[PDB]
Formats: sequence, structure tokens, C-alpha cells
Amino acid sequence: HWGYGKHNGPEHWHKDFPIAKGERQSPVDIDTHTAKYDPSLKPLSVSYDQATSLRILNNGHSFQVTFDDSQDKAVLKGGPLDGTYRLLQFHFHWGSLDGQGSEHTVDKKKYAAELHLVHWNTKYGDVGKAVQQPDGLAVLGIFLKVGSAKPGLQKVVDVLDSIKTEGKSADFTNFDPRGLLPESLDYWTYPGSLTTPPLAECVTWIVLKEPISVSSEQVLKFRKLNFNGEGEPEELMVDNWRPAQPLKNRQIKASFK
Ligand SMILES: NS(=O)(=O)c1ccc(O)c(NC(=O)NCCCCO)c1
Ligand SMILES: [Zn+2]
Repeated sequence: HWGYGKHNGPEHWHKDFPIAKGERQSPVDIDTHTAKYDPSLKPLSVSYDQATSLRILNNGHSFQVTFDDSQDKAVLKGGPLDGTYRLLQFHFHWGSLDGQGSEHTVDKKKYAAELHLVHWNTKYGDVGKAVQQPDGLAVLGIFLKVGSAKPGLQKVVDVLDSIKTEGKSADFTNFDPRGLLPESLDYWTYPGSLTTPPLAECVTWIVLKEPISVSSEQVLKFRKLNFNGEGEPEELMVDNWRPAQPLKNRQIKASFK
């Protein structure tokens, strides 16, 4: 089964998921001087006021917080998107050291971590159908740099000791994802894929220009999670990121000059 190690990591994934060598794979390097400002791009509309978080889970490749997506409670609209996209979950990718961990890069710069807020297009009825469509998902990506603490992250950080190993989950109600957003919603956008298997080419990526700052203590708690299940030899959950993939016949657009 796939992972991030020497023998099952990103360079091997194409054997079980041949789309890994496809025409619209993610992540990519964002060359800021080559991205084109698109004045027809609308501001992002993030409506998270009624979000209902449910659970937090260690799935063996990251940890994720899941939301009730059975109604339009937390939705993303506008920007490059047509229609309404419901928030399903968020998760992170991070490194073993502060100089790596993000999936997207900016002028080849890697951030310490990357937050992905995953949304699906309500016209397709459920996320399983949406993943089969070229415009099925919208992922909002937010970079994390290490500096001052992010208060809105602390409730996540403080529960991680209860989901140390693969398969563990915990109740995680009343979490407000608005506390994870930077001040500015300026963004880059391009058509891409899931960054983990099945690597489906169904994602409109929206990557925010402004990172959030988290403290060294906060990211250190991410690095104490385990890839392995309970009772197995311990392998710290670090460096769970896919490297940048070829841009091929794609242009990255910017919402800002
Ligand atoms: N990192 S991402 O591009 O935001 C992303 C967003 C939503 C997703 O569903 C996945 N992929 C996933 O969760 N795979 C789980 C194992 C099942 C494969 O058989 C990746
Ligand atoms: Zn992700």
C-alpha cells in the first residue's frame, strides 16, 4: 500500500495509479513572475459561519477534521468557481524540518506545512460522484510558516495526543475553520488533481498568497503523530507531502497584481 517511504512513496505511486503521470497533476511550483493576473477572476466567497465539525481522525497519511456536508452549511463560492462547493474536511501536509513540508511551492520555496480545505461541487450530489468530474472539487490551500502561534489552530493541536496512531478518531465538535484563514484572500488558481492516491484529476486549486504563522510548538505536535497503527513499529508522521509535478499545458492565474 502507498505511503511516503523509500519503497512506497511518490515515485512509486504511478504503478498502482497510472494517472500519476497525467496531464493535470498536483502539486506544482507556482512561478510568481509567470502567473498571469486575470482581472475577470472574482473575489473568493468563504461562508463558514454555520460549519459543523464532527470528528478528527488519523488516517495513516495525515490527520483530518470532517464536517457535516449534508446541507449548505460551510461553502466556498466565487473566485474561479461556478456554483457552490461544500466543505467536507480539512487536513495538513508537513515536514520533518521547517524548510520543507508544503506540497505547492512558490518560486521553488517550500513552506513548513500546507493546509488543504476540501470542498465538492453540489451539482454532483456527493463527493464520490464529484471526484469523477473535472470540476468536481475545489481545494483551498494555505501555507504555514513557523513564527508566532496561530490561536485558531490550538484546539486542533491539543487533541492530537488522542489520535497518535493510524485509525484513531475523536469527537471534534464546534471547531470554527475561520480561525485558520489569513487576512487576505488573494490567490493563485489552476486545474489539477488530488495530491494523494487516487490522484484523480478533479480539482480546481485555489492557493492563497498569504501564509499563516504557527509556532514551533504547534508544528512539533504535528511531528509527534505516527504513520503506523497502535502496536506496530513507530514511524513518525513527517514529510507526508508529494513533490511538485510538471505543469505541462497549464497556466496559473493570479487574482491580484
Ligand atoms: N491532498 S488533497 O489533494 O487536498 C486531497 C483531497 C481530497 C482527497 O479525497 C484526497 N485523497 C484522499 O483522501 N485519499 C485517501 C486514500 C484513498 C485512495 O484510495 C486528497
Ligand atoms: Zn492535501
